[PDB]
Amino acid sequence: KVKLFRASEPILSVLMWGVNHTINELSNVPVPVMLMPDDFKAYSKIKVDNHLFNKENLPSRFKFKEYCPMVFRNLRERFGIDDQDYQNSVTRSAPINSRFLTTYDRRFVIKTVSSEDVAEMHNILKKYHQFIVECHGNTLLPQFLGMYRLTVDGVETYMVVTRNVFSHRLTVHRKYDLKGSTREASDKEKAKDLPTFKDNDFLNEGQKLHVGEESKKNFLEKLKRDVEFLAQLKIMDYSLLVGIHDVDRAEQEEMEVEERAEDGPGEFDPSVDVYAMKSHESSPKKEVYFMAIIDILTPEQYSKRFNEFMSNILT
Amino acid sequence: KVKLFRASEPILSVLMWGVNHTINELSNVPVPVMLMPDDFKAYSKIKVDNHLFNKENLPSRFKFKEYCPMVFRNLRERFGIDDQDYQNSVTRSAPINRFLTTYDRRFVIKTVSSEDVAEMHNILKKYHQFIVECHGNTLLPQFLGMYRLTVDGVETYMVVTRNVFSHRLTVHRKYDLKREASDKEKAKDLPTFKDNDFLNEGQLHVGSKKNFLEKLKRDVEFLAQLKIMDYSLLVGIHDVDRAERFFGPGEFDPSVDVYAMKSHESSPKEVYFMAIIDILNPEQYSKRFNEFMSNILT
Ligand SMILES: Nc1ncnc2c1ncn2[C@@H]1O[C@H](COP(=O)(O)O)[C@@H](O)[C@H]1O
Ligand SMILES: Nc1ncnc2c1ncn2[C@@H]1O[C@H](COP(=O)(O)O)[C@@H](O)[C@H]1O
Ligand SMILES: Nc1ncnc2c1ncn2[C@@H]1O[C@H](COP(=O)(O)O)[C@@H](O)[C@H]1O
Ligand SMILES: Nc1ncnc2c1ncn2[C@@H]1O[C@H](COP(=O)(O)O)[C@@H](O)[C@H]1O
Repeated sequence: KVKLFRASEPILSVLMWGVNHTINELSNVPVPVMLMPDDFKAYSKIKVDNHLFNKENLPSRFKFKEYCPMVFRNLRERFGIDDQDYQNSVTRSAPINSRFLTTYDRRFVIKTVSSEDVAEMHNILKKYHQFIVECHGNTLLPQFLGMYRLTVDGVETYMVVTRNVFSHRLTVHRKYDLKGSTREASDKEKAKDLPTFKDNDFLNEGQKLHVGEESKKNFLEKLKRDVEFLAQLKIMDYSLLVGIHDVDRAEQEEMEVEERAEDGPGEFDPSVDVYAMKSHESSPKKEVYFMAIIDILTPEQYSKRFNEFMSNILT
Repeated sequence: KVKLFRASEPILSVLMWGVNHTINELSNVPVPVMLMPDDFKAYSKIKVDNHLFNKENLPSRFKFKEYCPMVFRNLRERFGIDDQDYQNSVTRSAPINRFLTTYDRRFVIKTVSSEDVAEMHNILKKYHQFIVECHGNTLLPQFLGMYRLTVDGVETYMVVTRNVFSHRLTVHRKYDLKREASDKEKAKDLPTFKDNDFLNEGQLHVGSKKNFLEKLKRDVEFLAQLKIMDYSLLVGIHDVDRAERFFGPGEFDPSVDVYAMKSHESSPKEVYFMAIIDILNPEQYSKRFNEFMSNILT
């Protein structure tokens, strides 16, 4: 039961403490019939000073601000995310891989963003929300689950929590960040195991994703609505994040995994792995793809242009 | 299980919120092998500043400070009180009627002065050590928590203790024993009498007297050593017959009504309640006080 908030950095402990704290408090707040205008400019703030108390993991002094908590709570709900699950993903064990964090179970991504990013979120929040209502949470856009400001040692850090584009389980074997705007991977980037490849990289290696006509139609219809939505808001330079999971390769990796220790396959819950699609039955390699738009905080031409590219990615 | 923190006054909402918050926080803190000197100088402070959020019952801005939370949690344990139950008593419904009790009447919430808080810190280490040594068996006020609430820039200090009276059995007559009751006072639904009124009335029959006295004395010698005085014995009397699926006549849970004592078999049917209160020449005071109390037990 006991939550220790142990983490590699004090800022991670405070993140865990603050999500824990704000979600518990929200559980004592009725769920409204509708959101009101003020909810979009609301915040909670708490300042803690623990003297000679409760300091094994947390600093004695820190501050945690949550922006528009009623709105993000409604967003979680619309994205089919339970508040206790959310809280648990963040608090049961420390977020990992640091900033760009993942929750320990890899369900949620925690991004460190600028103050300008936080301002943009407020600017677009009402229209983002409404767009979410009318598409019933069916969208390739980033799914914003929470937005926070942490203060540790008098230093402010801003974070936005989103849903992971990738499968919280299935391994990603190759990834691209695509724009479609007149961009390749460095020798240094490629230096790392999972290099992030780009447009000219995707096109160069004759890459194509066969997903099947119904999946292709649904994907392109989301993409269309999404990119036109971002166009109207005047947003530029976002990308499509593409992950590729090789089913056979992962199966072998698992076998090797087990052998080293002792010394389904290509299946996912469309409910949890929300951007995942299977490769076309008549596809060379058995694969699973993860595709979603990212970085829509940091027009018309970019949308159409970025739309055409992504469209010619599928078959 | 939505805990709104609805109360008659904002200060009580904050109290409910604060007890809820600090108890919940403490459930994430390991119970230590012992208390250390630092724990008697410790505190938790939280300052809340909500804008356009969650201000249906709570003010948007307030502060809550808990003194020596490790010590008072150890006290709660040594007093046989589970933290969740304590938390539930304060928090499930608003405290009722500054002299409050929780809605279930188990705990009394006392508003005290800054100097009271100073004095509690002054005696806390010895009070604790004494509670250890007497194995929690004492007639002294049981100090369960101590808080400072800041609301509208105004600081309010509070101590939570166990109610001396039963949380159920109605009290039919009470005495403050160390002097009589004033005219206006004698004219109350339940006025408080004093030594003279007790002597004049000719009023307590019990097995237990020996053990109550063995308790009384130990405690009072402790209070003398602290050079404390002016404390009193708060006595309550439940007349069973007057009060007469359910709980029956004179029925009580001794683990909950810790000071309750039933009347002797050969007695004119009563449940009494007795404990020392208000402890925040003292040699003389103690022995006098201790002498007067022995004469009430037959
Ligand atoms: N209600 C709001 N509407 C628009 N921008 C905001 C709002 N609250 C904060 N910001 C911006 O978000 C950034 C961080 O704000 P602060 O929370 O005061 O650290 C700054 O660029 C602020 O101007
Ligand atoms: N929602 C997300 N899910 C998974 N990975 C992400 C997500 N957002 C960003 N990334 C990854 O983080 C890297 C850095 O993102 P950024 O720092 O925004 O460029 C990207 O190249 C992706 O690999
Ligand atoms: N069933 C298999 N399918 C594909 N590659 C395999 C298979 N079994 C072994 N390998 C590969 O052959 C090499 C030797 O693996 P091992 O038999 O585990 O020592 C490694 O590169 C493995 O990935
Ligand atoms: N622990 C207690 N349990 C029940 N009533 C109490 C307790 N302490 C004080 N009182 C009553 O609270 C009222 C005022 O307290 P005070 O003026 O502080 O002595 C008096 O009626 C006391 O009899």
